[PDB]
Amino acid sequence: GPHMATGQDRVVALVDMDCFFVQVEQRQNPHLRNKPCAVVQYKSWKGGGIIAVSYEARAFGVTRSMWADDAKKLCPDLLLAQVRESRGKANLTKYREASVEVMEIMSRFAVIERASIDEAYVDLTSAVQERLQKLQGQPISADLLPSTYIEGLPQGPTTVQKEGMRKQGLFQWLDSLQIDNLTSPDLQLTVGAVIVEEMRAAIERETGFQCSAGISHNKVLAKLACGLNKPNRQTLVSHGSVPQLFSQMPIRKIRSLGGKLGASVIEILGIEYMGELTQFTESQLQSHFGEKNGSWLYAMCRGIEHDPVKPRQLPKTIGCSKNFPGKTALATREQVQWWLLQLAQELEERLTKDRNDNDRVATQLVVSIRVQGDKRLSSLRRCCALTRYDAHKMSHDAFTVIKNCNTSGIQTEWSPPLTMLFLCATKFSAS
DNA sequence: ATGATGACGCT
DNA sequence: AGCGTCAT
Ligand SMILES: Nc1ccn([C@H]2C[C@H](O)[C@@H](COP(=O)(O)NP(=O)(O)OP(=O)(O)O)O2)c(=O)n1
Ligand SMILES: [Mg+2]
Ligand SMILES: [Mg+2]
Repeated sequence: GPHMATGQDRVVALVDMDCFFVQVEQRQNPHLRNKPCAVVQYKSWKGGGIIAVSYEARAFGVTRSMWADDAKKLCPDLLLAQVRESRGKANLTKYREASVEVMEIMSRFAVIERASIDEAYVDLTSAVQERLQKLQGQPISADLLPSTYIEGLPQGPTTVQKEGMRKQGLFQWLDSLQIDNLTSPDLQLTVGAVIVEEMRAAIERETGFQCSAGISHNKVLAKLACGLNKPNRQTLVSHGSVPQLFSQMPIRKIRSLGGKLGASVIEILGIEYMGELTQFTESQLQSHFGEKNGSWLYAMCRGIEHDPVKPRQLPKTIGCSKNFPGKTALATREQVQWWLLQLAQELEERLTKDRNDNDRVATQLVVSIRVQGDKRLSSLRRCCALTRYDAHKMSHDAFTVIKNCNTSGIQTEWSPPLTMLFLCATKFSAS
């Protein structure tokens, strides 16, 4: 009772951009706005691979990883924007620059953890404390929360349209809120949501991009919350909402459980939903999934997680990769060297920009290859020192550390053919 | 023949 | 170090 911690100590948000690469392209080209639209890479293979899809196009069943030629079968009027190509490969600079626009705005409000090119976690615990004091003790108006859903509401005795349902739940929540108690976790979450409304308003005003967000007590619930009412809405998931929410929540939807661990939780325990984990002891879970995973699952199915919002706005690595599928797998030494040089040249440009922008230098170069006949992301990784931002030196060094994989007795030929090259700059130091 | 990335755990 | 998982 009095000593059972409830994981309600923090206010955490996750802000995720809506159909992000599409919005970047729609801002640039007004002809694409409010249309079924997708972003594709490499136009020559079946129209290009789709990597982002507007919500209008999603309505036709267009999805990521679809070939554009196939997407056009579902959506004849689908509009497309192509990823830039430079040095023979996709170049994602435009989307990285747009990401920086958004991350810099979020950073005005609180220290963020950059979690992907289009999302960040926010620890709003301190900002909420400050706002509660500035608030005399006055009630929180629904007008301060114009795009907020309260997960689980409305409920109970006694509209058929979306916005009507959103307001009814919000009214139930606010009507029941105690504002007298500055330490109520529900009150803290509500103030957190007010601040996220302000943050999302700033992002849209200053960039033109819309986003969604989740507000909860930890990263996993905030991430889950964010997706519940996409696009262009934010969702508050209270501690109290967790038992019903998890009662029918497939295990694979919780971050980190979407892969083999999640599958084994399902198979080994014979369950389907996150809430069903509560039936097991902490020791039982640890026996099946290990000390760390066991403890994490035991707490997480109760809505509790302690993973901190890390103070990190910048990527820890900078890398360049290219696949060479099927018949195009690299089979000559000079092929391998030309492409390593292409990669190294992009990497040099990004590293030099990074060193000017962020006062740091990378010190290790990691070279990864995939071999024809494998299936793994990487077949092989080798590292060496990164001592100069020079593409010719980097590409020469990368060849040095991988050139012995070449089983071919003939020196001009490469065997077995390479289906992927990857260069990654790592181990940054202040500069 | 998704592809281009990026974080972090394990031994 | 180098490999494996999970992720957008
Ligand atoms: N497998 C993936 C997933 C995302 N991305 C890129 C394109 C996406 O626009 C961007 C952000 O990914 P995302 O947040 O998962 N989805 P996106 O923002 O496009 O749509 P939402 O569902 O978030 O509204 O990363 C990618 O290149 N490969
Ligand atoms: Mg997104
Ligand atoms: Mg995202």
